[PDB]
Amino acid sequence: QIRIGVMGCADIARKVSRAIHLAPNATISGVASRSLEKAKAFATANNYPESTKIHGSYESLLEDPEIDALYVPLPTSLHVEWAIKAAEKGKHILLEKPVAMNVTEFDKIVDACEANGVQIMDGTMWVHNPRTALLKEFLSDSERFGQLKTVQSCFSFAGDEDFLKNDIRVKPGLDGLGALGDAGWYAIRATLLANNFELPKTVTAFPGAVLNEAGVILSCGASLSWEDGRTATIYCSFLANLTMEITAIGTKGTLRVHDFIIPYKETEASFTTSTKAWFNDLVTAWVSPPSEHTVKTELPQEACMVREFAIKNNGAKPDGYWPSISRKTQLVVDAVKESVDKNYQQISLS
Amino acid sequence: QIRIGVMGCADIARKVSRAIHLAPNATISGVASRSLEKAKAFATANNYPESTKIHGSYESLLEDPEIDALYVPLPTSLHVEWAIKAAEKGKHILLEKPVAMNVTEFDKIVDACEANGVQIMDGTMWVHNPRTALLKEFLSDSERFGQLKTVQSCFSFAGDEDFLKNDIRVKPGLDGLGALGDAGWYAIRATLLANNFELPKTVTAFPGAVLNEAGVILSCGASLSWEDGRTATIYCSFLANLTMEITAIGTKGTLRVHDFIIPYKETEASFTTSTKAWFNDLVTAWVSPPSEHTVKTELPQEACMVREFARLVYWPSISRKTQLVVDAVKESVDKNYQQISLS
Repeated sequence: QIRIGVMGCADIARKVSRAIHLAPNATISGVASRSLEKAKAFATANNYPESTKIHGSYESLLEDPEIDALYVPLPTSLHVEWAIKAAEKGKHILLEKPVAMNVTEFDKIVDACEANGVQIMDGTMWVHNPRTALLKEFLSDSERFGQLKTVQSCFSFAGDEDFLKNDIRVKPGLDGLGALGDAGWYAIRATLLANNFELPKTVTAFPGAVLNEAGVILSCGASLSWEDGRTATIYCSFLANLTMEITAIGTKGTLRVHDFIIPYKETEASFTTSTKAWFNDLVTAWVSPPSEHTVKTELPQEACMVREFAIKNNGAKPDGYWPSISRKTQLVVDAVKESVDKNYQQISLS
Repeated sequence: QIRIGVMGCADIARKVSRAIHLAPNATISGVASRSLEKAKAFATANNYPESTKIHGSYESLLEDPEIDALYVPLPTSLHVEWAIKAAEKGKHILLEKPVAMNVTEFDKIVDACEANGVQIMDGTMWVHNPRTALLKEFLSDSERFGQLKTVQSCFSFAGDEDFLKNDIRVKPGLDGLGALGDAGWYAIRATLLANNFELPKTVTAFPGAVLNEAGVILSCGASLSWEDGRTATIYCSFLANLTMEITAIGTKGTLRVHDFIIPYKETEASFTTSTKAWFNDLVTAWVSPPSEHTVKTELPQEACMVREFARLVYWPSISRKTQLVVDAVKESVDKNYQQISLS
């Protein structure tokens, strides 16, 4: 029933197109490019239904009164103008990660959204995966996991030379946050989720961040601190074999997932779990190796995403949880970027 | 065949006596304690053979001349004394990790081993696991794994109440490097190992280290920078559930170890591997997920350690690198998480 337009014919749109009408309370009703040509091409390539209204401009798609909500895979640096213009037409927004170039810009967006009573949500797929509920459940269990001590997350991939010269992620004027915004993002969200959405008190990047000639981050890392003795580390890179880890350790347990951003298969999600582990009397064996658990997921996680995204009929307020999680993730992103610019200085989040 | 003396009746000597036992080119010959009281009970308790020279001092055992080498499981802070003193009696030392309370001290022990022409080697067991070769080998494959970018390592376990009150690992005067010396050591070692034995250039501790009231580290972490885009992180704790990971990320592959200090079973060791990968076209799945390799270890790693030590007539070098990294880390915490240059 909920009608979605696609603002921008980027590559990530194909996967989300499929999510939109694996639906099943949401549907593709419009697509827009800067070029009618390309929007035309995109719609047929991706088998969009005949009734899909096909726009040759962003402005034009915003203006179409038979679209409830937009999906916006636009470069990061377009978000502040175009998410705002869209809020302003009563479009609800599914905004791609990272949400903006900084938290000031993202506060504008959210304001516009509140102002118009629309829902905003960000592109983060993995948090809607049923596994994620199981992850949060384990981390909340005071006997299987206990009190949290550390969480370590990372995501890296090896961009080919074409990617390193050409992709929007290496360009300061589009996706200008680089590996931090594109991959660090996810490592930050996992550490925030593990920590019951509590912000850290301080952030400090690791020496040795790689920038490209244009000053844009190819790889970097950080520790976060809650001054509790809970801490976390993030790591991300454009220059190293695909790897995507969560490792989280508490007083009574340990949690591992190795495919946390994109599962191995869409059909399943597995995570590994270990509680009060130890050695036999002689330390020649562990008494019990970690347990592996796997969950059937009939509906892919991105489909769960639009699903939950898809008030207009019952008159509720928007759910502030989403923009709120998004602001927190973007704040850590800026602390990290600002610790590097300031030469690896400890950044207070007060 | 090689005649070994246990200087000190440590609970860890119980698994090393078995190491020695099973090591075919070595034999358990002497064992001292500070009281021949417990020396006799340790020897009985641990099924010692008849001919085992039971001594009631460290000195008693340093003069026995039918002993070529000593395993030394003494608290960290006794190393500097008893290790200079075993070498002047011209005995070869299997020294327990951490090697000493700082690198100054360990250089003093190494000198005295050279001066007297003897072999020193710390008791890091795991680097003698057979797994550890095909793995140095997997990380040397500039095609299956490529150029190294980062390596993450940690070790944590959960001290109960007694441990945190009574263990020698929380006493400043005893094993006073705490978690860094007892657990960080292993992570640091994996980090040097993976990087082909090269000191990083700087070391910086993560804010939020936990110290006890005596000022002993119960948890802490750090990053190491080699300044060419290679970095590493290490983490260790006495306050969190058992966890032992190595993760190394190269240009073309990734290696993962989840046991590593102490495998799950002594009779085998596993690790996970992945090279190029990759999603399908719709990023809807992984094109080849990582894969599991197991290796049969007919002989446990502590036993392979003793065998190797039983060399007769590098290790001090690697010991020093890791001790050095330990002190860098510690100096960083004490100087408020400042970066610390390793010359």
